[PDB]
Amino acid sequence: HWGYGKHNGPEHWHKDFPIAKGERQSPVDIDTHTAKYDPSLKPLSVSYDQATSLRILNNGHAFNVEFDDSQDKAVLKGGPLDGTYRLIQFHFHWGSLDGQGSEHTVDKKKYAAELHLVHWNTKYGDFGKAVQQPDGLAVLGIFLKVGSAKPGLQKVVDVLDSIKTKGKSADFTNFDPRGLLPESLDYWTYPGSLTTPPLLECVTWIVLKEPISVSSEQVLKFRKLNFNGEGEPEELMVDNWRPAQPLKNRQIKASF
Ligand SMILES: NS(=O)(=O)c1cc(C(=O)O)c(NCc2ccco2)cc1Cl
Ligand SMILES: [Zn+2]
Ligand SMILES: [Zn+2]
Repeated sequence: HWGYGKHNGPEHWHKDFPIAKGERQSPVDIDTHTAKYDPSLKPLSVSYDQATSLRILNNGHAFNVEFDDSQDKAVLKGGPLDGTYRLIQFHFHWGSLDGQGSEHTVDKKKYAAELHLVHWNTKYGDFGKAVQQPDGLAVLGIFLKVGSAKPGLQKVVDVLDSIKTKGKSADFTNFDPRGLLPESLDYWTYPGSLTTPPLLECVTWIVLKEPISVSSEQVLKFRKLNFNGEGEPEELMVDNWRPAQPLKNRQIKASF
């Protein structure tokens, strides 16, 4: 029954998922003065032109926009990655106030939200197999700050009213995730983990430097979602972020 409350929040996860205190947990704070430029990183390739969204789901901790990954449509390659990774879903983490909500931080700065585009390494054949490997996933993370609206986000925020509570889903076809990317693909990268249980240490993190801006009204509608299921007392879905974890031996590399 893990979650983000006082009794089931991130300081409790280790009891059911002892890897929470592992050697390569996420998220982390990105200290921009310790991260080193790595000229050996290859150019990053985000190929989302043929992405096919299917559905949007409130899963009790966030909402997933899910993609048909049965073929090689929307893929992420290059940068630190070896091979091809297929997009399977994206989701966000956000706070109750604009001063918090991201998972990664940048010189301890917290953004209002953070977008995660989750991809799995097609050499392992399916997602389930990929999450048994130290290079099975790649997550593209993008910070959200509040300012001007992101037009590319409005189809997402407008469907949220139809998936208010845990377990609800809605059809969500033809959504183009290219509409959520910033201008620059400059990034930081490090090896890490899922930020939610089961916290598997299977992820190459690629965190973009440039945030996207969304409006106060768009993030306010994120905060109207519910953690609870239908007819249950209302628990607003806010602060669904894990705080920064110990970097341990790892090295954060910059692509710029
Ligand atoms: N927050 S996150 O981007 O680290 C993340 C978050 C989630 C999530 O479900 O919140 C998730 N679900 C799929 C899954 C199940 C086991 C391994 O990956 C995958 C990822 Cl990578
Ligand atoms: Zn959940
Ligand atoms: Zn996430």
